[PDB]
Amino acid sequence: PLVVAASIIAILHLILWILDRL
Ligand SMILES: CCCCCCCC/C=C/CCCCCCCCOC(=O)[C@H](O)CO
Ligand SMILES: CCCCCCCC/C=C\CCCCCCCCOC(=O)[C@H](O)CO
Repeated sequence: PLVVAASIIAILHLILWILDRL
């Protein structure tokens, strides 16, 4: 469960960082 949480959160960070760069 914690792995899943951390992974979702890391991925959302990635998505939001990429969108900000674009
Ligand atoms: C029997 C099969 C059952 C399947 C199990 C249920 C699966 C439910 C699926 C959920 C997928 C939703 C993912 C969230 C996408 C949002 C991207 C977030 O993007 C962003 O961060 C914004 O674009 C920022 O502006
Ligand atoms: C700025 C926007 C930030 C958005 C933050 C999103 C955080 C991610 C949200 C939830 C992570 C929960 C993981 C779910 C696994 C199931 C837990 C339950 O698992 C279990 O073990 C059962 O209870 C017992 O079988």
